[PDB]
Amino acid sequence: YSVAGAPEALALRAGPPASVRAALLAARRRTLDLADDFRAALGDAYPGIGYAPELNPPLWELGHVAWFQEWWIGRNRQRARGVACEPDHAREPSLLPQADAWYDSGRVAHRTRWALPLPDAEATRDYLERTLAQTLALLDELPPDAHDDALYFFRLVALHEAMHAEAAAYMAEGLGIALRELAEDAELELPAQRLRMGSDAGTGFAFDNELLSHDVSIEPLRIDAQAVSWARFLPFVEAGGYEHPAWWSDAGRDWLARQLLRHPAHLRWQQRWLPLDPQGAAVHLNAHEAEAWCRWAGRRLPTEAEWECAALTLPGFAWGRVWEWTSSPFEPYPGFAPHPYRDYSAPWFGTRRVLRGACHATSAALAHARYRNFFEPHRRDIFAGFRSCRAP
Ligand SMILES: [Fe+3]
Repeated sequence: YSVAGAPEALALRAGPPASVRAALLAARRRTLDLADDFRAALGDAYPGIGYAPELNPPLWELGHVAWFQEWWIGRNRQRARGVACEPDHAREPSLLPQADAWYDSGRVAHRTRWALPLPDAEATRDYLERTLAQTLALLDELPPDAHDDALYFFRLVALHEAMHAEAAAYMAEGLGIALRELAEDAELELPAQRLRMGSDAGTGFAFDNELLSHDVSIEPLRIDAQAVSWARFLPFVEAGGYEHPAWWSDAGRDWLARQLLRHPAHLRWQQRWLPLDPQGAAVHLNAHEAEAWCRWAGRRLPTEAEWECAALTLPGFAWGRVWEWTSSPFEPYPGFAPHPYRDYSAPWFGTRRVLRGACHATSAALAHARYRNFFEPHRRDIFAGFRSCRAP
């Protein structure tokens, strides 16, 4: 197997305190640059945006990033236990008396996030600064040979902040807000093989949904070297694909029948409102649109196992442009146990479909071939496309 991601991704999961320190600083630089893009569009108006289920207010997101970090580092009396931390132990107070009432994504009702008496953008930035200074001071106590358990929460809060940065990017694109921050097609042979799927014990940090690592059989197939381009996608649309319900699943038909425009999201072709680049990865497609293109092409989505296997074994397999829908429902691997952030994976099994890879807005520190992204199969706001495969 190849390495599962860029050096930053390996360093954050497996590196020493100095690596996790550099990752926390890089995550915060990215968070504040995105906060600045939002400030340019919304001028620190709270809430700053209308309500939708796929959104949160930008100043709520910033306070939530600080709250999460503080919850799992400075207030956490069992950091050294890593995944054996008792999630509901008695914690020190927050810097902010109402932090738990405002920012705990497990406690605060979604619509309520538009109607909280939050601190202003300046005070929210002050809370971020104070919490990070506390986190880094505690990290600087760890020795260079610190165990995975000792580093566990520092790695977890860096990855969480990466996730919220990407969310800022896809929410910005949804709100039409501008931020500062394909090659030739080919088909690859994936031979019959055994994949050790997921994250092995002592490879460093693993998300709970990556465990247990377990051997799976991979059937021989032929797989796209890169995500499906607009050039490869649009011939399905021009062949009447969004008016032939027979290409679609039952869930897809129900989705399709409920659509005003019988063509992709953000395509008027133009996009966003600039002209459409056929060489760009098809993006803002849901699972139903990806599967219907597959049936039309006589191809299919990979399973996440086929995807992971290809990503780790085939040097011509190029990813990281768009998240890629798999055929795999988000379900536990054998031996799954929720980690101390209990609600990260476990509540979302069944109702979510797995996407693999990463998109242009994913942090280099998060983007990883074992990482399981999970969204309801209708979602289009995410930077999602797909690749296709078929029998050998
Ligand atoms: Fe969060």
